[PDB]
This record gives sequence, C-alpha cells and structure tokens, in this order.
Amino acid sequence: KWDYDLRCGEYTLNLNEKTLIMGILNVTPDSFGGSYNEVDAAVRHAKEMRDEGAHIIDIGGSVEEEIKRVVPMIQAVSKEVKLPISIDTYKAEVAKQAIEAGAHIINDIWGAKAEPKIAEVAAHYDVPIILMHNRDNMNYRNLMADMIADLYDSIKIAKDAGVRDENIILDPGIGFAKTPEQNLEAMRNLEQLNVLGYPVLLGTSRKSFIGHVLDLPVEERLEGTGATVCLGIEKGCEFVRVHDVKEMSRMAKMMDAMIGK
Amino acid sequence: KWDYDLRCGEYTLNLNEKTLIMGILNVTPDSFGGSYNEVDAAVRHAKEMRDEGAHIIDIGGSVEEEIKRVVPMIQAVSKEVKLPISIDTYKAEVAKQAIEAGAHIINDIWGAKAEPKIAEVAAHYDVPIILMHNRDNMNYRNLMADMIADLYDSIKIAKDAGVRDENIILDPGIGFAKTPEQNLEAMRNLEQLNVLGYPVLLGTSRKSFIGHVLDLPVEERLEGTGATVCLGIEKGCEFVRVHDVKEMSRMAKMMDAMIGK
Ligand SMILES: Nc1nc(N)c(N=O)c(=O)[nH]1
Ligand SMILES: Nc1nc(N)c(N=O)c(=O)[nH]1
Repeated sequence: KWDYDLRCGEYTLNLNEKTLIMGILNVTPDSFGGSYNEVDAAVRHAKEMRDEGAHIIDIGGSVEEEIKRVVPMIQAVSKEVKLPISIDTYKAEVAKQAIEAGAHIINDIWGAKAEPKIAEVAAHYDVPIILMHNRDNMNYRNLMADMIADLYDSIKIAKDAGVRDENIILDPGIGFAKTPEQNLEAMRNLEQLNVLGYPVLLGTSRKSFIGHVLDLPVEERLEGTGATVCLGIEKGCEFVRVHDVKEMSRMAKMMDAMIGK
Repeated sequence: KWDYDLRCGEYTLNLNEKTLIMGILNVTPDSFGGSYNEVDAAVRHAKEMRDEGAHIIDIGGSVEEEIKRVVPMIQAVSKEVKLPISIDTYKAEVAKQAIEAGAHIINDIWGAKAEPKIAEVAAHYDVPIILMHNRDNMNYRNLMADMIADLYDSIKIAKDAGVRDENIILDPGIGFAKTPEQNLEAMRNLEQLNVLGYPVLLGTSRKSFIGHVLDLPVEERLEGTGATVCLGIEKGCEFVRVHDVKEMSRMAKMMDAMIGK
C-alpha cells in the first residue's frame, strides 16, 4: 500500500506493518526554559512512553520564549530516548530551531497557512511535515468537501515550497474549527482523506467532543478515545496521536491483527 | 433499519437506537445450588452491571444439577434487577426451566444442533433465541462461506420448530471451532452475516485469540476486547456480550455517536 518508508534522519518508519503511535509529551513548564525539573520530567515521561509502545514523541511549544522552552527538551530527549521527535509548532522560526536541536518531523496545526515559510523550513531540512486541517472560522458549505479542499490548499503551499510528496502527512484536525457534531461527521467520513494519496495522522485524544457524547471529564476519556482510535484505524489512518500510550498501543495492535495490517 | 423491536415479555429492546450490552453474569458456585453466598454474589453483580450500563444479564449453567444451580439465580435476579435475562444453555430441559423461572432469552452455543428440541422450547414460550456458530470439528473449505452455511442450518431447525424470524438473533461464535487465525478472519468479515437478515450478537470478551495477538493474560485483555467491540459495532452488530460492562458501554456509546446509530 505505501511503496516507500517515512524517512526520519536516523530512524525510518515503515507505514505498512503497523499503526504508528505518536506519544504526546507532557510539557508542564517551570515558573522560572532549560531548568532541571521540567527537562527531567519531560525525559522521564518520554521514556515511559517509549517503554509502553510509542513510535514518535510529540513535543509542544511569544516566539523567542517558545524556543527557550522547547529547544532544551528536544536536546535532552533526542539524546536520552531513541525515537523520532515531532515538533508541534506553526511558527517557521520555532520549527527551524527544533530540527537544529534534534527534532525529526514538523507537526503544523495550521497546515502551512499560519506561516507559509514553515514549509520552506521543511523543504530545506527535508523533514516530514504534518499538515492539519484548521481554519479561522466555521462556515462550512460542505464539511468534508471543504475539509479536503482546505487540506489541498495546504499541499499546494507545501509543494510550491519544495516539499516532496513523500514528506507529506495529512491530519483531519478533529477538534479544530468544527462543532461537536462536525467532529463526529469527520470521524464517520475519515476514509475520504485517502483519495488525496497521503498518509493520515488522527489526533482525537481526550478532546471535548468525546465528553460531549459521553458526558465525562477529561480524565474519564480513555474508552471514548479508544473508540475514535479504532474507527480511525479501520478507516485507514497510518498514525494516531495519543496521551495514553499503553492502552492505545494495545488497541492499535488488536485492530491491526483484525483489519489485516 | 430494524422495522420491529426485540420483544421480551415485560421489557422491549429497540434495535436501532444503540448497541445493546449483554453483561456476563459471574457464577462462582458453592461447594455445597440455592445457597446464600452464591445467589447473593450473583445478585450484587447483576446489580453492578445494571448500574454500569448493561441491557441484558447473561446467566450461564449434569442436567438436573445445572437446573438446581441456575434456577435460583434467575429467580433472585429477575426479582431484584429489572433487566431481561438470557439463559446460556444448549439443553432443552434446562432452557424450559429457566424461562419458567423468569428468563427472557435463550442463548444457545450449539445453535439448536446440540438438542433440536430447544427450538421447540423457544417456539412455545415465544422467546428470542441466540443461535451461535459452532461445530464439532475444524475442517473449513471456506471459513465464512461455511460459517454462513452452518448458521443457516440453525435457522432452518429454529423455523421448522415454530420460531418466528423476529425471535432469531445470530452470533458468529468467535472462539468456537476456529483457530486463532480463523477468529481474526471472522472479525475481518463480520459484515457478511448481515446478508442473512437477522440481528447479530458478538461475544469476544477476554478470549484467547486476543491473548494470541497481544500476548497478554486474561486479566490483561480490556483494550483488546475494546478493539473487537468497536470493529464489531462498525461492522453492524446489534448486541455485544462482555464481562467489562462499564468500559464497553462507554466504547459502544462513542462508536454509536460516530457511526450515526
Ligand atoms: N497533528 C496534530 N497536532 C496537534 N497539536 C493536535 N492537537 O490535538 C492534533 O489533533 N493533531
Ligand atoms: N452467544 C454467546 N454465548 C456464549 N456463551 C459465548 N461464549 O463466549 C459467546 O461468544 N456467544
């Protein structure tokens, strides 16, 4: 199905053998970047997730401030944990610094629209970039049609910046610029993103539309996240972005055995 | 989609609004049927499951011995918990007694093949009956083709005994007469059972094929059962048979919101 591998400098991700788990790194800051408690807690937690089945660690970010916070964690983590690191920013300068600091993948929630020059940063360092569906409004003529249109406007910016098709991963942006009923409608029609020809990452972990259905606080969302990850993998997605790495690695793995991936 | 309701004497199950959860009643016997600890523990546990989202309680069974064990639990539970009770037997006499004792549904793991007269018991009391795929051997020419053939031989016996179409629920018998690879193949092709025209119950809770994939003991099977319940509901099934009622009710419910049931 994929005729290539996701190349990440030192690490390669095969896209055929299994659903790839992206671990959401917990970034509780200190009231005082760099300091000992916040980097140490980020490392212990990247290590926990490596040990419970994560294949990528996702590290989330006032511009020079964002860099001072995030660069030290990428250095200490890339050092101490042997996994690819994605950097969660829409700022081109923050992205430049992160890959320089040791990050492998750009994770952009504005899909190169926030700051187009980010795609030039991906182009140059030749890293994979995740383009997420997002928009600054919620006026959908047709939810899925508009979604697929908007993602395509992202791919045009990425490609016009030098980005190779093989470094493009797409993401439906569940929980961004979508009512809770539009979120459930995007889950129900996720297979449509496949027509675009690119690997798909789903990020649904703990989000309010799960609590809208279940009527449950954020710490009570494990089973509902499970259901989204499963429908996700059944609908074709290549990665899932989760906080609960142990549980979702097991669900992912059972789904894989069944769907025959 | 269903143009009728599952009629159960006092209780009716609507088959359209939600995936129906069947709770597996825990039947630890006493070394001495009827006695106080075993009926009391069965009741407390039927009550727990009623409170965590179960819609049916499934009560599982030397023939006169099976009846002395199971009749008292059906009396105390039907009394103290206001849910329909299915009776898990393939013996016609055990089934007769159970419905007389207050049970609403017959749950037959031999699909009227073990003892054909069970279908006469269903016919007469006019109760729903679950016909499970099972066979005393494992020589499949074509797993799904043979499955659907064998289930049809069950429906013929049921119907020839007087059973109305509307009292027939089918079950693919995951974990019966199937290698672990055939179990995963039946999960992957579950939607085929829909051509037969009947509601489908899935029972996958904690079964060794989950541990074959995950390589995990029976008490470590929650996430893998979750994955089967989800693929199950996505593939069209109307009921799921589970031990972990709290967790699977939440998964079921999230899946329902998404698939649009
Ligand atoms: N790709 C991606 N990045 C994020 N920061 C997300 N936030 O939830 C998401 O769903 N997807
Ligand atoms: N219907 C039904 N009854 C049982 N006793 C089962 N056992 O696991 C099952 O999977 N399905």
